[PDB]
Amino acid sequence: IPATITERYKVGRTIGDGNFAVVKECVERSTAREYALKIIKKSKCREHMIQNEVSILRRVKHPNIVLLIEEMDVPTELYLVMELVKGGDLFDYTERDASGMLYNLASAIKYLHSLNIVHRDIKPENLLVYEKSLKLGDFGLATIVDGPLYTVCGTPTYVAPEIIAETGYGLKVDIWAAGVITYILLCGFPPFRGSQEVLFDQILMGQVDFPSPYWDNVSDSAKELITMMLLVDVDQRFSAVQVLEHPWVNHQLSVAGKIKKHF
Ligand SMILES: CCN1C(=O)c2ccccc2N(C)c2nc(Nc3ccc(N4CCN(C)CC4)cc3OC)ncc21
Repeated sequence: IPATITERYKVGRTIGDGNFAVVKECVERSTAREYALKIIKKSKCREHMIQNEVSILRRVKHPNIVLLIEEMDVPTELYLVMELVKGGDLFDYTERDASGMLYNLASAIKYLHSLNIVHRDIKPENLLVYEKSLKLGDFGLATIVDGPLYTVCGTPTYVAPEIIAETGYGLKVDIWAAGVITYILLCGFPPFRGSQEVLFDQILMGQVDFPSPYWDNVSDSAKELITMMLLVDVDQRFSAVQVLEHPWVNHQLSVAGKIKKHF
């Protein structure tokens, strides 16, 4: 850790240990304010999968997206001081609670889409909870849409069918991932479960089903919203605006004791 960081910040324990970065909690010495420190290891050769994610982060300012406070660039790694969300991810209850979560998620997705940004890795692990409100994070896979995209990326559970097809995709792959998440929030398991290729062939059909007994006491409005969010026809599929105008975003759920089993 370089002296430039420690002069102003006090790095602490590790709260995020992915394969692509390290996150730690830290305190600004001047103001005794908590923040998060993202440490991104650079390639041993002296670069654009890091710079791009930073270029994205300098443009995003929304109450439902983890905020970039400041950045320090160093030869071996790049240090990002970001806002700290102390609640944990989506894993860490009612249709009323879940509907507010999609509202936060769709407000972020709507904001990003106005800047032609596609997140391409929206999943529960990348959604953080303030004590509830959600905040979207990890813009490593985000990119600006200037044309159809053909790169297959993201965790296969939340990947849209047109990504699997490799025919071209765009801004509406984030609505699909949000639909899968909302589906999970209501019953605790994913719409397409598979049995590696079986999952891909299942998603490509796009048969969203609400089985019994889990989906019996969930409103038809949520079913209608989820079905419109998970439409294989991209043109028909809902936009972030269409999701936010839906009445379900504007009854206890037996969901936890099954999220721990499936994930
Ligand atoms: C650099 C900014 N940032 C992201 O960009 C970010 C984006 C996506 C995912 C994780 C991120 N990291 C790690 C972030 N994680 C958090 N918060 C957070 C999270 C988890 C925990 N625990 C750790 C201990 N185990 C046992 C329970 C959970 C504790 C946390 O805060 C105290 N606030 C901001 C993040």
